[PDB]
Amino acid sequence: EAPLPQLRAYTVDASWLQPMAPLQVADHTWQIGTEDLTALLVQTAEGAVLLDGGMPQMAGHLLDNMKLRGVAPQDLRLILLSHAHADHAGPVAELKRRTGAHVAANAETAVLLARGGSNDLHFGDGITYPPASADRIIMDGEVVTVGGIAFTAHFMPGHTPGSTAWTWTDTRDGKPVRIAYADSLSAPGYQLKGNPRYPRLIEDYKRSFATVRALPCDLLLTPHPGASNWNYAVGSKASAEALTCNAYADAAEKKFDAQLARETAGT
Amino acid sequence: EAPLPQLRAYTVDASWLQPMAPLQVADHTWQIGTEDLTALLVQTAEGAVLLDGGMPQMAGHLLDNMKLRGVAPQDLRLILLSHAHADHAGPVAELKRRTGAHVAANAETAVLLARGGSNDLHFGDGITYPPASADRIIMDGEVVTVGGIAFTAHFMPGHTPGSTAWTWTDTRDGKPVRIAYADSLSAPGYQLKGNPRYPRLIEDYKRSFATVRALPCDLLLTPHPGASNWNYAVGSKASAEALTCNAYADAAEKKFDAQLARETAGT
Amino acid sequence: EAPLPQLRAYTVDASWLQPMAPLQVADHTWQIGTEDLTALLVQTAEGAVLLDGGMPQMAGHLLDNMKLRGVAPQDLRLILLSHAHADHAGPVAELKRRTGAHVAANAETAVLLARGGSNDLHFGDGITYPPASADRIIMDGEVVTVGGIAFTAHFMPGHTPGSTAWTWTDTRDGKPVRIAYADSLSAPGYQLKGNPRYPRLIEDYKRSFATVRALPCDLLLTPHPGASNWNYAVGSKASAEALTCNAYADAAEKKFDAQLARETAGT
Amino acid sequence: EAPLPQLRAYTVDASWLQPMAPLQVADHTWQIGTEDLTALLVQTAEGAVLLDGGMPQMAGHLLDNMKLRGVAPQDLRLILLSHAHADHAGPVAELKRRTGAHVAANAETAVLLARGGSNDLHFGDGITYPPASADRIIMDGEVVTVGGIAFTAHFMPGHTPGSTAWTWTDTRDGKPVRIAYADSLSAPGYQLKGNPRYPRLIEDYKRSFATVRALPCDLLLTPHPGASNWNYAVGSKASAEALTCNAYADAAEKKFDAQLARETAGT
Ligand SMILES: C[C@@H](O)[C@@H](C(=O)O)[C@H]1C[C@H](SCCNC=N)C(C(=O)O)=N1
Ligand SMILES: C[C@@H](O)[C@@H](C(=O)O)[C@H]1C[C@H](SCCNC=N)C(C(=O)O)=N1
Ligand SMILES: C[C@@H](O)[C@@H](C(=O)O)[C@H]1C[C@H](SCCNC=N)C(C(=O)O)=N1
Ligand SMILES: C[C@@H](O)[C@@H](C(=O)O)[C@H]1C[C@H](SCCNC=N)C(C(=O)O)=N1
Ligand SMILES: [Zn+2]
Ligand SMILES: [Zn+2]
Ligand SMILES: [Zn+2]
Ligand SMILES: [Zn+2]
Ligand SMILES: [Zn+2]
Ligand SMILES: [Zn+2]
Ligand SMILES: [Zn+2]
Ligand SMILES: [Zn+2]
Repeated sequence: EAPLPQLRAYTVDASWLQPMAPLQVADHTWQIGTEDLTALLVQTAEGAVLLDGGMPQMAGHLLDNMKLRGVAPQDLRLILLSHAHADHAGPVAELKRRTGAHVAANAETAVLLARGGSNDLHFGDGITYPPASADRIIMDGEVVTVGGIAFTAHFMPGHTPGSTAWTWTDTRDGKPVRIAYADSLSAPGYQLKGNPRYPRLIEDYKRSFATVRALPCDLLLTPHPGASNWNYAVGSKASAEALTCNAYADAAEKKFDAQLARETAGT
Repeated sequence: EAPLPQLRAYTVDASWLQPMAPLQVADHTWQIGTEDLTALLVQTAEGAVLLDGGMPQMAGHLLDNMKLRGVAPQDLRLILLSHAHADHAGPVAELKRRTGAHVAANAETAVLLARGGSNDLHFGDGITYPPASADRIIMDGEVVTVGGIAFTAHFMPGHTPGSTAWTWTDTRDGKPVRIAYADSLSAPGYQLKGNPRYPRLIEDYKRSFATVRALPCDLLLTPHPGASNWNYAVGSKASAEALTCNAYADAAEKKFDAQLARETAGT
Repeated sequence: EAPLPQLRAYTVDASWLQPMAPLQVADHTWQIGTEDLTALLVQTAEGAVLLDGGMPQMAGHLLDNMKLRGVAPQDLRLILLSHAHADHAGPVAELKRRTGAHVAANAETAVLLARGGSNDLHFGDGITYPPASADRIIMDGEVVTVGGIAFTAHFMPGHTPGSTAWTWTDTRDGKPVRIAYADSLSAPGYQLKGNPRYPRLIEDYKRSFATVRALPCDLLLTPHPGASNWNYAVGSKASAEALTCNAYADAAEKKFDAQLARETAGT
Repeated sequence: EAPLPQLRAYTVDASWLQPMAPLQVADHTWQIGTEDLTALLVQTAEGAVLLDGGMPQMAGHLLDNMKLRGVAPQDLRLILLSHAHADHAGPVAELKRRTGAHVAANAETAVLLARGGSNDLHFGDGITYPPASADRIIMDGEVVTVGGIAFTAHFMPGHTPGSTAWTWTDTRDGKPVRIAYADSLSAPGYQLKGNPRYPRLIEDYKRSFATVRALPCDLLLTPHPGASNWNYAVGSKASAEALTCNAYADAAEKKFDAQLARETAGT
């Protein structure tokens, strides 16, 4: 008779695991992840900040790219996160061990991070990663500063309860560039209506679309670059087709509304 | 020359520490705390629920009152909290050790509970208690059920980020009684405007007044009974002067608005 | 060019995942795991105790077997562990959520359990499971009692730093049966000499052999039943070939000594 | 009638809270705590290490002394601990928040640190401090290295289960100085025999005396300086009367043996 099933690993498209060399986004800001997963390094006079790490197996690659940018492991001061899913916060535990960086995150992200993504509201235990602890709990609108560069958190719950957009002002050609690293707005296979683990899910998504629309936003980036129409693999032309924050929110809301109607129609 | 100061203990008015016998609120619901701190025991066919415990030194008294109600330590199934301050969640750690109960709380309450109230947004380390872990993380509107009795969480952030109202329907004289255990709405010594640790504090308070106004509410109780005009010490007449949810929110908002104007005026 | 590798799942022999009906070990003690992974249910007048859960996907099966024994989910009071590896503590998180049980474990087991087995001294992140929190920290020789049945912890570090043997006295045919649930003594692929993550590994193993030899031991069981020569699949004859504690320790030490000499010889 | 008692604060002798200027112990090692509580700063080419912090209210003073030594808050890389009691690990949480340092500690110290000293085996909740998380779990004999300086952990359980001695080799006048920072060996008000929370307490103390005797030890320091006969307040003559490791262990064992006999005699 049938044995219980084997555990199944969280697998992803090859391009999500495809290393790339550092790609400059603005004067201090570099994409140092893979072709299809964002990991942003911001370099200051007093150390580096990392926003997202991608998948768990990307830890070594990120350190290699940091070294290419002149950042030794001990020079990484701070890790910030969009949300605590395996494909964005995957390597946080290993990075903390190997760099001495601290993690700052809101309470929702902190508790999910500390479970390693287990008991996810929608995924259960299917998509997990090594747990990590948040060292600083931040609140909506709170400013985290490293080397004079100020990062502001904007809560946009939905994709996870702790979903966060991070904004900061870099420069390029002597002009300020307000960067918005806006979190995911997808609801992949989620039950949207009457979800007992997330009763106000629809209300949170709706508010989060409005939050993204209003972000200070000269240049938008997203945890999955295709969501904001970036193409990291083409190098200097990677940002050419990037969406505004307005267009990113609009596309996400239209997709959400269609999914909601399909759920009412049983599919 | 001066040595560093001694540590100072969190002290409270004597009435907050004054034991009282169990006082029935509805058919299954009892106040079993002290004269001036609420701790509600709800007794079901499949075990008891405790909402708040008061101060840390109240653990033994609560167990005594539980025994008077026929509830042995192992019969306590679940602990719920208004918010994770020393005067309401004080004895949670000891109760968990001595009863085997689980704690359910939202992510904000969970992270503050696990710090024992340390690094409080407003109090720093001045008001602390033994840390405890939440066993179940709950979301806004989520229903927690014990022995058929359904408790619904309503987030009302402000007094703490994790502040929660809990509602449930008990009975009395054959009629349903919608009980609302609404959290504190005070801002004791808080900086309200431009607080770097709580940038959206005013917006959260304002939304929380509206949340309390709309709660299902035949009978209101509050962590400090005087806030809803209860007088536990008079026994059967204790509820006579109790406020509605509408009046509790209105009084709290007027107090908040006055405090905000005083803050603008430097006091 | 090559993408980074996909994550690989922890897979096991089919027999480790092969459900079995409850098999009585003594008057109150039942094997309720799979054919090749031990999970012991001890049933008292005041609730049940579970020693080990096996693999993460065994949670539902264990609850089914508990129901067959008359134990509802809420009747499980306590979970004890041999050691916090995925194949023995795998389902602890889910069991806690679904039963309200508490976990008691020593500090080493607690910290590994709370990492979900990640950053293992020998396995790294290769063999992980959903993290869980210990509710009671126990010390060497400490007695944990449920329904009058006393379980004593005997630390036997080596296989993991937190490896524990649990002993208790059951009955059979009116006579006492001193049961010893002794932890694993294997060192699967471990570096034994000069291991920077475990400098006293050899000394701990050597002491643990002596600890096992001296356990009160009328009947020995082990997390992998083949280690003590049990054959769960044959039912009433399952214990016939079981080893004494003396013989289990002797076999383990001889295997360890041979492995140590092979390590010196480069293999 | 009597209300429940007020919470009582952990108070200490004034000299434990008496700031002192940095006192050099060897070429890289400085006492930067108070007159009667040790806090050792070791300064390397790649950042500073702190061994113990003393009481919770010493955080600001330690940062002041670090600045006097040329160490900015961000230059503190690592915190090590003798044991996780309020008078030695008191300010760890605040130091981590303000410096970005990581904490390394064994599993026993980690779990007590994360409880803020609550549920102490002997003190209960009477002596607590803000909880902090360990970032690196270390094993007996494990080496932690910063800026080329190697610190070795030597477990000496007794005063707490996680009690640790730390050793390292500094220099003075061109000659190596093997420093031993040996933990406390007192048992203040402890029940020694048949303690249900610590059944092997006597055996652990006895082994720990032998451990201290065998430490590499040209210069001994202790968390309470009087325990090793230091007098921090006299400056350059502070080390003159310091005990050897042999004499520290001998004095502690004689005190322990006398206390044990007194316990048998009921006092
Ligand atoms: C665990 C999931 O959240 C993860 C997965 O499928 O593995 C993906 C699914 C959506 S959308 C990704 C669409 N791909 C490229 N744009 C998502 C996100 O929006 O962050 N991550
Ligand atoms: C730590 C503080 O939050 C605590 C204290 O002062 O000790 C009190 C202050 C306010 S209002 C209490 C007013 N007293 C009676 N109604 C408050 C609450 O609203 O929960 N608790
Ligand atoms: C993660 C490992 O610890 C696990 C595995 O290989 O998957 C096994 C290896 C050894 S020995 C098991 C031998 N099999 C049957 N007797 C072991 C144990 O002794 O607990 N578990
Ligand atoms: C909480 C206790 O551990 C603490 C206290 O009494 O406040 C002291 C008592 C002993 S011995 C201290 C003796 N004083 C000077 N040598 C001790 C130690 O050995 O670490 N700390
Ligand atoms: Zn995601
Ligand atoms: Zn994603
Ligand atoms: Zn409060
Ligand atoms: Zn209060
Ligand atoms: Zn194992
Ligand atoms: Zn195993
Ligand atoms: Zn101490
Ligand atoms: Zn001390």
